[PDB]
Amino acid sequence: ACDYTCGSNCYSSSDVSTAQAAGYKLHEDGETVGSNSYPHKYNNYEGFDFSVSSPYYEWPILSSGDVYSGGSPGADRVVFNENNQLAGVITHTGASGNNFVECT
Ligand SMILES: Nc1nc2c(ncn2[C@@H]2O[C@H](CO)[C@@H](OP(=O)(O)O)[C@H]2O)c(=O)[nH]1
Ligand SMILES: [Ca+2]
Repeated sequence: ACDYTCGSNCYSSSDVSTAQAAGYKLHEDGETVGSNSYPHKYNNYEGFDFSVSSPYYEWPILSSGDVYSGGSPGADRVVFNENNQLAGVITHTGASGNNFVECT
């Protein structure tokens, strides 16, 4: 079973932790990867009711199992905060335009 289901993509908790660790490391060092500069601030315009405090940062999680290193980020993201606490896993899949919906 999937711990997180983003459209057709299936992720386990270990998939999420691995992605999160990479994005947080880059955040701590003040560095970014990709043309869209990840990780970067996630404003939560959608208004998700996260259990942890802001600010939030988004980082791509890939269905390939690889850690993001540039190029197309796909539709899925892991959102973490300043304390490296997982806020949630979100996706563009099943959402209008560039909006997000939570992965179930
Ligand atoms: N939909 C949405 N996009 C956000 C939010 N905060 C920041 N963004 C950025 O706006 C764009 C929406 O897809 C993305 O930028 P990017 O294209 O540079 O990756 C995304 O990172 C937010 O709360 N909601
Ligand atoms: Ca996996």
